[PDB]
Order: sequence, then C-alpha cells, then structure tokens
Amino acid sequence: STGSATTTPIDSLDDAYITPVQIGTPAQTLNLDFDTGSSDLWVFSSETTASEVDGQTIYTPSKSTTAKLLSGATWSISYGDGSSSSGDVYTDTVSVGGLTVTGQAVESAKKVSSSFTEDSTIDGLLGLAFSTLNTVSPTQQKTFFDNAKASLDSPVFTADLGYHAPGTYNFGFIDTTAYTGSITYTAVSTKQGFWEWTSTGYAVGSGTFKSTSIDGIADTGTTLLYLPATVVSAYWAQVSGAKSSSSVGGYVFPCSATLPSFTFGVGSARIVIPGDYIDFGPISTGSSSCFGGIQSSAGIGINIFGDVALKAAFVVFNGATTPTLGFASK
Ligand SMILES: Nc1ncccc1CO
Repeated sequence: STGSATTTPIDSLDDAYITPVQIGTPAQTLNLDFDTGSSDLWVFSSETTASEVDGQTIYTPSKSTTAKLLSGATWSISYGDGSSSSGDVYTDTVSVGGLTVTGQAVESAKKVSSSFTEDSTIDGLLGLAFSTLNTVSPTQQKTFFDNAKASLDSPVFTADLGYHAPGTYNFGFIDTTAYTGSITYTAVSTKQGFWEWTSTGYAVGSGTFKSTSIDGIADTGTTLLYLPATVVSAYWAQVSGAKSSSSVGGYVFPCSATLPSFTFGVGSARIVIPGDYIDFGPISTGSSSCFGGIQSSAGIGINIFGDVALKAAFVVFNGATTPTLGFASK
C-alpha cells in the first residue's frame, strides 16, 4: 500500500503545515500538523475543555462506529516551545492520503495549552518520530507510520514541503519526479527517539564550505533552523544591521536586507536554503525589524533542522530495520 497527501502552509510565513487526515467511520476529516519530532497522534475532540477550543475541527468518537475507548490509557505531552496537551485515548481507523490503519491510537485532548487554542487552523498533531517517544500510559502506543509500515510497499515516508506553497507527504514510495539529481542517504541515531543525523558542514552565501560535524534532528514540526551559536553568528555577520535581540528572543535583521543563502552538507552533497526562505517577516505588524529563520540552538540542547531547512529538500525518512535519512535537491 501507499498514501499521498498534500500539506499546506497555515499562513503566509510557512509557520507550520497542515495535512488532512480521515478519522473514524463515517470519516471525520481533521487537519493535522505532521511532526517528525514527536510520536503522539492527538486531536482536538468533543472532550476538549470548551474554553480551550477556538475554531478547530474536533473529533467526536461517539459519532464513529469504529471508535473504542482504550480503557485506562492517558497521555500528556510537552513540546520544545512550552506548549502542551493531555487527555485520554481511543482506537479508531485513520487514513492519510488513501493509506488506512485500523486500530490506531487517537489521543483525545482534554486539555491544550494556549498556543494550540490560538492556532485555529491546526486540529492536532500526527507524530512521525520513533514510537519510543509516545506518551501513552500505561501501554505505550505506536505511531501511524509504525502501524502502517508492514503494509507499505517500502518502509518509508517522504516530506516535500513547499516554500509559500503546498507540498506533499508520501507513505510507502519515493516519487522520483519530485526531486533533481540523486538522494544522498545518511545515518540516523534513534537513541533519543528522533530522526537524529550529522550534517557535514555549512556555507554562508557564496562563501567557502566549512567541514564540521553538526548533530541535529530532522523536525517537520519545528518552523526554524536552530544551529550552534558559532554557525549562526557566522551567517548573521553577513547581513548589515543584523543582531541578536534578547527582547525579541533571537536574531533580527533590517527588512530592507537581501539575505544570503545557507548551505548545509549531507555527506558529500549540499542542500542550499535560498535567502528568501530565512526571512520570517516583521517582528510585529508594521515593524522594519524582521525575524530570522536561522537561530541559535544554545540552551535548547539539540540542533534542529526545522522547516526552513527541510523545505529546501526532498527528504526521505527510511524506517527500515536500520533507519536512514535521505536528502535531495528539488
Ligand atoms: N516538534 C514540535 N511539535 C510540537 C510542538 C513543538 C515542537 C518543536 O518545539
């Protein structure tokens, strides 16, 4: 089997991407944020505290003939950005792009933090990291990908995120029309439950490539590219008037600037992030200070290859016995 679904940016800055997912019988379609940095499939639901729902589509298990309470099971998650949600668990049929899993754990939110309530366009999360990070207790549950894997033509999914445009998530096959050149594969460590890999270095604009190992994770649910402070300072030093602002919470730059590209290494291959991808617009409406798409990872404890980076590439998440990541230009 295979599945193919279009992913659409929620706003004009590509802060996140939503992908329609069918849950239950008859289908309830919710728009979920596919997140390769976490391992819970959770939804706004009929059980969500009413004051914490503001425009989201909700899953109502009582209206699904295939929904079953997973008795006793609870979940609670906290994310890199301070947001959280918690609740109880149903099993139900879940379909993405034509690919169906029966008996998928659907985590129903009773509580969500303010950042979720405020995002009316995101009806929940579909986690695509390793199932070792799943928060269901007392019985940990599998991700949608882990449940689908055995049925798939190939044990893979691909992320093809658009710049200010829709893209695609594919399950079970590699669309050889979706990328240019070849795919370079690189080793993954699953020791922390993430798609953790080692970049081979970077370049700023037309500058020389610096060979240096940068461990990090490929995280579709993280907007920006977080890299060591040395690398980030080297990038922003090429933009006149850029500075790190403690008041704003990162590097900002004049919105009159033309930003240089950023290149990262994947083995002997190179992925180029155009400068425009690094512009996250005014810090506040009407400001002439713009927020940068490349930020320091110092304090976060890990480097994150978020959407600023992955949207520049066709990315293969290879879930074979020995997982690997693949990157191609597009
Ligand atoms: N990957 C993620 N998923 C959900 C919330 C936050 C992040 C990253 O901080």
